[PDB]
Amino acid sequence: NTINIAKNDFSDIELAAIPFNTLADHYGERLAREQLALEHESYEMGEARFRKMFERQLKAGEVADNAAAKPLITTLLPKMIARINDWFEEVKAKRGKRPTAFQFLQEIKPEAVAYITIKTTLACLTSADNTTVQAVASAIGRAIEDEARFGRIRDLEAKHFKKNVEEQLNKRVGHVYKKAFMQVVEADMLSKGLLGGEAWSSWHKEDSIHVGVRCIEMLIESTGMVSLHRQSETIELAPEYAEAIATRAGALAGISPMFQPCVVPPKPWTGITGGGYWANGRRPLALVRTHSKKALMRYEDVYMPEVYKAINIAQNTAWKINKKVLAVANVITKWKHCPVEDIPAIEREELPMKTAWKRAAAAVYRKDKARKSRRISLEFMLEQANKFANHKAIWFPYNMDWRGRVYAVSMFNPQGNDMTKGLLTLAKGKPIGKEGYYWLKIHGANCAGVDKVPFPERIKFIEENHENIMACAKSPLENTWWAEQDSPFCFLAFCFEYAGVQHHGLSYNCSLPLAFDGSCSGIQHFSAMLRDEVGGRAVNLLPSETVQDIYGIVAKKVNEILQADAINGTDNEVVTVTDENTGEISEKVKLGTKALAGQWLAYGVTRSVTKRSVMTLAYGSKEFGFRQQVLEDTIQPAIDSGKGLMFTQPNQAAGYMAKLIWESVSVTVVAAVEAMNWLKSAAKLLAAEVKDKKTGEILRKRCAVHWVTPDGFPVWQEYKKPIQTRLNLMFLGQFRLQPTINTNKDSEIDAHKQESGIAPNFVHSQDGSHLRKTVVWAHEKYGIESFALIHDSFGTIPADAANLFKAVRETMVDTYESCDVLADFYDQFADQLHESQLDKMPALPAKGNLNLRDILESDFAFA
DNA sequence: GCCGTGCGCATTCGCCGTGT
DNA sequence: TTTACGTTGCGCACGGC
RNA sequence: GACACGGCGA
Repeated sequence: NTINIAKNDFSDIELAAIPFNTLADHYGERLAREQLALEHESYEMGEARFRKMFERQLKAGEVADNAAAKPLITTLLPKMIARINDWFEEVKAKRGKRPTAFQFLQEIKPEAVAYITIKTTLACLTSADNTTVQAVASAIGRAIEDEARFGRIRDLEAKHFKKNVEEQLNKRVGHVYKKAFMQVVEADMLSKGLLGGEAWSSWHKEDSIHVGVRCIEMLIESTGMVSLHRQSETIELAPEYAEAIATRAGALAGISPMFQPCVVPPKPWTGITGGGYWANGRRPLALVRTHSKKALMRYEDVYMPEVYKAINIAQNTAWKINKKVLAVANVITKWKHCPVEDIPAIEREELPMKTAWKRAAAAVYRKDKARKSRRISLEFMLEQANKFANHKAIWFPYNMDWRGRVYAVSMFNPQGNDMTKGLLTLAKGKPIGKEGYYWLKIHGANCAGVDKVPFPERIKFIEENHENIMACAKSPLENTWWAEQDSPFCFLAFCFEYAGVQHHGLSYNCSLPLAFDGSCSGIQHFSAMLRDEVGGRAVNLLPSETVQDIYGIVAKKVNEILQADAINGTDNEVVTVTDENTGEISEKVKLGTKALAGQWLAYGVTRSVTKRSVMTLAYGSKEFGFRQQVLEDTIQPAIDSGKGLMFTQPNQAAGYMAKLIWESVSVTVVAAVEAMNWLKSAAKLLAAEVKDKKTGEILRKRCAVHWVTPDGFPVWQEYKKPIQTRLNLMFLGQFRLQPTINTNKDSEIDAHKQESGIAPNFVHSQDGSHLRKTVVWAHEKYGIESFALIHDSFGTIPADAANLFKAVRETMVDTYESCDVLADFYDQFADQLHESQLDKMPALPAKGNLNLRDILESDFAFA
């Protein structure tokens, strides 16, 4: 059959008159009404895309995949698996010849059969009308075969799968491709003969229908999901069931709004929910984006006045569309040949259709999927600024993720990519003045990518290009030099402001938002908390006449070691017995440091080889991780570019390099590395399930991790292991299932997830608190009211940048000067469960010699 | 008690969309 | 209804002469 | 507390 969805009544969201007078008088009916029209639209747009997506999935037999099918699919699956099992019993206890189907349904697991039956037939019915029990049965029988055949090369003697065939499967997409690919793997698993040598004996269409038939029957027997329409004959979906998916899908499409900016200041936050938008719609905003309610309730009665003042001041910043920039963006994006790098192609590419051509395809392919993806987004951010082009000002509601970071709620907001940032500017401008001008030029220098050199040099760079800049402002569609800069629209956006000053002088009212970005917040904060004077200089926390480059500092240290090895290290080998590689059974050319240190130097190791690795350090990236980055980022790309033969055995080459980067960075920034290991031990111990080694009883259960940021924001890290069992099918994807063991309730913490998350999560929560403090500081001590916020990037209008430049450094300083985050963290969990004698807990790492006051005179820290 | 096998894991969080 | 190159060790867990 | 594939922000 077909699922009939119906639209929702969003008119309800059109707030009452008493709450409406809250807006009117405040902002006036025109807007007050417009806003509510806007919020109502958000919900309609959301419903629009759900219905669309749905209809798409339906016309592809993927109904079972939709979140509307799930609630029902999960009620049936058990009833089916049970019937299948019961059946297998009757058929056994009954003397004589067993049904022709029994034998085949024995290959795959019962639960697999049940899902493939629910799913496959669930499609056939909603797709076409060939809902004939003979056609459906063949569909089921065919799917059951392929799962059985290509399933063994996974469940049966086949780990080679989770190695040489698992990841390569996730690449191919579509029931069709994955099959044409397994037929392939299958054929070559013979040259080696994994499953021994039992070549899958085809099934023969006859039986492949006795099976499909049995299943249908079992399905009908266990649950009236489908009904056999009396008549060759056909089947159709049970009404109560069809009307069910329609109901879930209806509700689902009303809690999926496509949030937009506000036309009036957003609604102040006074609680954990309800702030931001004014209507009291279906999806009320939550101050915090917690996973699974309950956590959001923890914030219910927490006293954190400063956190509130911040989220409010922040979303109270008025913005407007940048028309001049919108003017060029609208058109230059319709060009066949755009001067701006990687700004989609209105039209799709093509490939040269005549080892060789293999890539001539894989290339254009990848390249297009990615482009079609950027296009969808660009067009939306575009066909949306045009909608707010004329408004006097717009606003964006804010809330935070669970660590405290502040995210704007609307889909189109100031924290997007370059084209989005360029289209937006601040509404409340002010006469630029002598300094706003100074900073404006620096903002412009940074937009051109010239940011790795001192301030006078950045000013010179801009002064030097006066005429280029003047030209781009006069005729952006003609000159286009701005389009070749690192952030073209933001740069262009600065060109129009820079020209304004020329034409009008310093009394000129400017509102362009000048960004002050920190360099590696993670490392800046660890170094700052541990007083690391060496890692702190590397990230500009200390005054210098030169701008420090942590990546350059690391690459440099790599060559220091690259020399010491090229002529003073290991030599080749041919593999021995249980040496360093645990215990392999053969022998190759295990290259030695001197061999490796040779190829790298014979390559030219610069900052770009280390860039990637230092960036992800704060996300827990270690030596193994680097092996992946260097290989993918540096080698492969160079090997494929044909211009790199230093490497013969690249995997060995990367292990070494990855080892070197780890070493040096491990001495460059110790506070970071050190504070990270500490954080991980603490997490490791609280998540541990302590059982007495004697009685085997649990003395202390696994624990979650909690802490409060310096501005009073509490954070609870409690990753949890999957509730239900995850079963993955070869082609028909995965599906959950209730726990086989009743004595498996609770919830269960995920100790591994607690360890790999704590360090980055802790640091992020610190960055956030820093941002929040900075905002409140700036607003109270200096009176600034407009803020562009991107986690570790703070911005204002030129006339206000000197005071933000100040504020951002005074808060970093005041905060770390007023409290020890690590020792504070300890004092939180030490007592409150952790007991027994788990005291293998390392001592807080030692503080260094960094004098935080210096950060005040530091010019390149920004944050 | 203390290792040969054996195996689980590699980078965090927030978001949006899906050629035939 | 045809593109998907690339595969290495270190740790925390059982049982066991 | 969600497949995979692609894109973006820190």
